[PDB]
Order: sequence, then structure tokens, then C-alpha cells
Amino acid sequence: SDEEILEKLRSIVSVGDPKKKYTRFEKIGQGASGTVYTAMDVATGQEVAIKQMNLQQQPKKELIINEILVMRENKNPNIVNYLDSYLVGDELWVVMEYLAGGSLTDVVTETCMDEGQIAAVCRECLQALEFLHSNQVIHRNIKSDNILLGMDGSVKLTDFGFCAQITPEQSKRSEMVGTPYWMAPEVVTRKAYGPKVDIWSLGIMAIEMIEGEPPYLNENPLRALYLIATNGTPELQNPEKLSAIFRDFLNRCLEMDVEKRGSAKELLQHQFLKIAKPLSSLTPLIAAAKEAT
Ligand SMILES: Cc1nc(Nc2n[nH]c3c2CN(C(=O)N[C@H](CN(C)C)c2ccccc2)C3(C)C)c2sccc2n1
Repeated sequence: SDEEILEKLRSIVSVGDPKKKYTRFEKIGQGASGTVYTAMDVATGQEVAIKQMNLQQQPKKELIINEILVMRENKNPNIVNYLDSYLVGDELWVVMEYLAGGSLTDVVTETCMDEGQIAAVCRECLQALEFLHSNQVIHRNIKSDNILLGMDGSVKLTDFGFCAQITPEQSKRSEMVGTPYWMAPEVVTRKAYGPKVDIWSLGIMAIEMIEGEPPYLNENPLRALYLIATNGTPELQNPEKLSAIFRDFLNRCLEMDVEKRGSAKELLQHQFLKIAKPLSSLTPLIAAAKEAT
């Protein structure tokens, strides 16, 4: 019975020796959620990022299976590409594309962004969001840490461990999942929510690009969880620094009324995304974040 859920996971993964298909292994990161290596596809000569997790020691097969499956059926230019999976010696190896420009968290916490650079990032993310939302997938963990950057300034979404599928029959969801500071109020208050929670988290992510961090970050997770549920729409520290069209975009991402809050399809047409700079204008941000590290 359990955990015979592994049979699905062992049926998912590709077979064969990952050692044979990839060489030039170099460690690039090592968090609590695994360790990332760079490597070269012996075939195409292409560079890949391989995440290695301890298995059991995390876990949870139900949701890590969900992560693989969801990525496979949801390929998009604005989503970090999933390549392969291999289970070797109680380790789950997930081969992903390599983005060398680091994360949006490096940028937002070490640099200042102009409205043109923020609009370019918001656009790419909404493009990924509209695609997932049309395929009835809710990310539920949108934050700057899950935005990866290409050396050319490419903006791509990652981390599908927390996503959830939806149907016309079950159009909502009720689990208190995600990361506290980015969580929509309707999620914090255990109400039935929809895809628009990702829109809220995008808005908080925009606040990151503005102020360097999401609201209440000095407070502890539970304290922040309380602050969100009571205050509703978060206040900017210096709202007047923003153009009126940026403030409008923000207010529509952070609208308490789910019905009034924008959808990804809607927000892609907003006048704030007009003044978007090309993605090349992100490379000095990237360069700046690298320095001071
Ligand atoms: C680690 C690292 N990755 C880089 N680029 C990447 N290319 N491809 C990928 C990454 C990072 N990735 C990733 O899954 N990171 C997650 C954390 N994220 C999701 C919140 C992670 C990091 C460390 C340990 C476990 C899990 C993938 C998509 C494989 C880069 S660029 C400069 C430094 C750097 N350091």
C-alpha cells in the first residue's frame, strides 16, 4: 500500500547512467533542498543544471512526482526547462536548463531597478502565469527566489513543488501552502482560492523590486502571516516615488477582491508594461548582483 507511491516515481524517471550522458560536473549550489551541479550534455555539448536531492530526507513523493509531471506537460519559454530525471542511489537527479544570471533575489536585494526594468520582469512572469493559468495550473510559490535570469537577461519561472492542478469541477483550492510573505490573503485565511493568488504573489514580488524585500520581512513568518490577514493590501513605504501607472498596476495585483484583482491575461495588456525596457537592460543588474557576493 505505502509507500508504493514510489512505483509511479520509478516509472517516471529516465533509465540509464547519468554519468554517461553528462560530464564536467561542478558544484554551483548547496541549499537544504538539495545541491545543484553544472554539467555538459555529452550529446549536444550543451550545459545543464542538475539538482540532486537526498530522497526520503525531504520528502514527499506525492509532491515531487507532481513537480516532475507538471513541468513535463507545461513547457514554455518563460518556464525553466525540465530535461531529464534519474534516480541513482536514493538520490533524485533532476536535470534542468542552466541559467547563469542567477536569481531575481540577487538583483532585488543588491541593486535598484527602474520602472522600465521592473516592467520587463513583470511582463515575462505574467507571460508564464497566463500559460500556466490557461493550462489550469496554479504555481502557489511565486517569489523572486523562483525567478531565474539568463546571461542575456532572460526571465524564467521555476520551482513547481507547490503547484496544484484545477478542474471545472474543482475550480478552487484550500491548502495553506506557499511562502508566508508572498501568500495571498485568501490563502492565509483558509478560503477557497483560484489562480489569482499567483497574481497577488507577483504584486509582492514587484514590491521586492521596489523596496528590496516583501512586506513584514523583519517579522517572523507567523507574525507576518497575521499581518497579512488583518491589513489586507500592503502599504508601500514611499508610494509617491512611483509613477501613477506603476501604482495602478500594483493596486490591481494586490486587490483584496479576488473578482476585482487582475488576471494574467488582463494584466498583460496593462499600460505599465508599455514602458518595458528590453531584457538586455537587465544584464547590468545581473553584473551588479554578481559583484558584492
Ligand atoms: C544554484 C545556482 N543555480 C544557478 N542557475 C541555475 N540554472 N538552473 C537552475 C539553477 C538553479 N536551480 C534550482 O533549482 N535552484 C533551486 C532553488 N530555487 C529553485 C529557489 C535550488 C538551489 C540550490 C539547491 C537546491 C535547489 C536550477 C533550476 C536547477 C546559478 S547562476 C549563478 C549562480 C547559480 N547558482
